[PDB]
Amino acid sequence: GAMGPPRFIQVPENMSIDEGRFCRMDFKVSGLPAPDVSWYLNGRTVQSDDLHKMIVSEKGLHSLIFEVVRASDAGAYACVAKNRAGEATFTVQLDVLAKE
Repeated sequence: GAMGPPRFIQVPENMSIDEGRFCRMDFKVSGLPAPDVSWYLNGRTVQSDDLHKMIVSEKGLHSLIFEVVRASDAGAYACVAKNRAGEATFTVQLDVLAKE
């Protein structure tokens, strides 16, 4: 039937995580058709990998995971969601608590 752009629903708060733990971020996302999504940190891009996993449910929930976080991963993360009808953009901070 009808379709439309991605929009805001819910974003995570500024996290603070002990060095070497598992952690995750979870962004609710609602647009039709299902948007393409890209990621950033401090003004440059972030690709996915085996420790930096990226998945999105058809139920409208995008997840961004850290298998083993390190002090160099700290900063302002962002992402952008795009479909044929429009664009939306989201931001969060990560304060990685070192153990030196």
